[PDB]
Amino acid sequence: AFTQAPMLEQNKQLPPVDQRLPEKPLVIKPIASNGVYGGTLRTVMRGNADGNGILRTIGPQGLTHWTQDIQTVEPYVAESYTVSPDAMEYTFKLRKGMKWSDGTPFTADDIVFAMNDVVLNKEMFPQTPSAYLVGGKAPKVSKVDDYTVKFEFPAANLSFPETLATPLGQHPTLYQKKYCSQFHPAYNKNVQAEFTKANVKDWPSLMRAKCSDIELPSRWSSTERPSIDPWLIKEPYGGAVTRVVMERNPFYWQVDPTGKQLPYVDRIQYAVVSDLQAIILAATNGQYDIEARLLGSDVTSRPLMLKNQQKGGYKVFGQTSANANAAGLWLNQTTKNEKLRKYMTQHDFRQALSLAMDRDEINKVAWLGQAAPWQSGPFKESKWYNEKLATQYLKLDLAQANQILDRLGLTKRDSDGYRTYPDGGRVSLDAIVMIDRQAMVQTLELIRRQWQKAGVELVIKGSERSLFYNRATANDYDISIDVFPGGLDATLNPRAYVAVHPLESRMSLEWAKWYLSGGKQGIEPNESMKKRMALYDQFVAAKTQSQALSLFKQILQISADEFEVIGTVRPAVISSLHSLKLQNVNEKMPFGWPYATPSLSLPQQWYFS
Repeated sequence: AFTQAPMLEQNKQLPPVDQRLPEKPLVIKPIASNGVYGGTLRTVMRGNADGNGILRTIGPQGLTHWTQDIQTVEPYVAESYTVSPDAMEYTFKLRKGMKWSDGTPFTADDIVFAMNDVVLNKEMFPQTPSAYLVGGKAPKVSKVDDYTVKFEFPAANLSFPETLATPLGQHPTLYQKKYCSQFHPAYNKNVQAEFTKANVKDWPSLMRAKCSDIELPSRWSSTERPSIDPWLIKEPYGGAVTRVVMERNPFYWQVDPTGKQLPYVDRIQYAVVSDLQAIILAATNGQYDIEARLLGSDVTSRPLMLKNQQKGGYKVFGQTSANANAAGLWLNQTTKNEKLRKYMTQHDFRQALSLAMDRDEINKVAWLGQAAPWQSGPFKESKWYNEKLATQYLKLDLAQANQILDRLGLTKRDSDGYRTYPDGGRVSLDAIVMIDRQAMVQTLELIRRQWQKAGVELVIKGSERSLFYNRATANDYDISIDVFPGGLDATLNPRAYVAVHPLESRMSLEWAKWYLSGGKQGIEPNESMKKRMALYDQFVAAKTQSQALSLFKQILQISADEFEVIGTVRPAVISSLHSLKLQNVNEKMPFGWPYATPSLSLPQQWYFS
C-alpha cells in the first residue's frame, strides 16, 4: 500500500518503501489537504549562528509532539506511552522496524544510550540539563525490550510529556548509539585516535563536534551524522557557507493518510544572509516560500510585508507570541554596586521606576503602536492569569514616582539635576542590551529620557549577543532587557517568576546558580525568592494537577507582590509569510521557541500546489 517519492525511485540501493518505513508508521493528518510530492522549500537563515533556524524549520523529532493548539501533546516518535498512577514511571513504546537515516534500526538501545551515556553522563554534562530533572532529581532509564524504554523518576513528574515535545527535550532521539559510540570512551577503546582526527583534546568536545547537542552549530555541519529527521543535511551549515541544502530522508518514518511516505517536499534550501535589510528585501520580493522566524518581531517590517503580498506572491499571517512581554527590564538584585543594591532590593524603588515609565510612548515610538502596555504575567485566557502580575503600575504617574524616590532618601541633587544616594554618587543603572534588537535599544533610549525626569540615570550598554550573555553570567549588569516569557507558556518557562534559569532569570543569575546547585554555589536568595523555589520544587513534583495548580498560583502571587521585573509592552502580533503555492501551513499557530515554530505546523506535510 505504501508509496514513495518519485525521486527515491532512482536510488536502486534503497530497499522497498515498506521496508524503510516502520511496520506501523505514524500517520500525519494534513492541516488542510492531502499533498503531492515535489519541490524545493526556499527559506532563510541570518548569519553563521542561526542553527536553531534549521531546527525550527524541519522540527524537533522527539518522543512526543504538541497539538496544533499547544494545549497538550501526543505520541510522536513513541507509538504510545503509559504513566504509572503515582506519575513517577513513564513507559514508552517505540515503532517496530523504524530506521535511522542510514537504514540501521532505531531501537530502545538508542534512547538508552542517549539518556545514560550522554545526557546523564556527568563528564559530558556536569550540570544535567533540567528538561530531564524533577526538582533536580534525575531518572533511572532502562530498556525493557528492543521497542520499550522505561523512565523512573524519584518523584512525580507530570510535565515530562510536555517537556519531551520542546526542542530542549529531544535528546532521547538525537543520538544513534552505533555512530555515536565511536566517540565515547565507555565503548571505543581507541577513542584517542578520533581526538587527533578532529580538532579536540577530550571526549566531551569530541562528542559535541561529531554528535552535537540541541543548539550546537555542529548539529547541521556534517552529512554523516545520522538522524530521524524528515530532511538530512546535504550541503552543510558552516562558519561561512552561503547556503544550506537538505534532502528528504528516505528512511523517514511517517506517511500521509493515503500511504505516501513523507515529506512531500524533496529539498529545503536556506539562504545564509548577513544584514537584515537584504532578508527584508528578498522576502518582500517573494523569494522565500516560508519566513516565520526573523522578520515577525521587527514591527517596521510589517507595512512592507503587507504591501508586497500581491507583487511577491505570498500571504502574511499573524502569529500570537507566547511571551508575556516583548522587552522587559530584569533588575539585578545581586548587582555588585553596593550603593545601588540598597535601593534595587526595595519593592517601592522598583515600583517608582515602573511609575516613571511611559508605556504609551514606548508603544508609539518603538513598536509602531502594535503592542500594548503589560508587565510580566500570563494573558487573560490562561488559567494562570493573575491581574496584579499583569497590570500593576502600568500607568505613568511621574509625581508618584518622585514622591516615592524622595521618601527613600534620594533627595540630594547633583550639579546635573540627578538624584544621588545619601552617602554616594548619582543614582545610575547600567542596562545591557543586544544591539541587533533595535526595538529593545530604542525602548531603553525612551526609558532613559523618561527616567531622567525622575532624576534617575540609565546607562545603555549594547553589545553583540555573545558579550551580552557573558556580562549576564558574570553578574555584571544592573538591568538586562529581554523578553519575559509566560503570556502563553508560563509553566514551560517560569523564569521571570522564580530564579530557576541559569542564563535568563536575570533578577539574579547568582540566585539561579544557588537554586541549581542545591545551595553550594551562587548567592542565597531572599526569603520571598527561597519560598518560591521551595514551592517550585513542590510544583514540579506535585502528584495531581490540582496540587500543581495551587502551588504554581502561589508562585505567581508572590512574584506579583515582589514586582522584581518591569514589563514595557506585551508583544505585537508576529508577522510571518508563506508562498501562495505553499499549502498546509497552519496560519493560526502561536509563535514560540517551546513549540519550535513554524515547524509545529508539521513541515513534512507542507506541499506545493
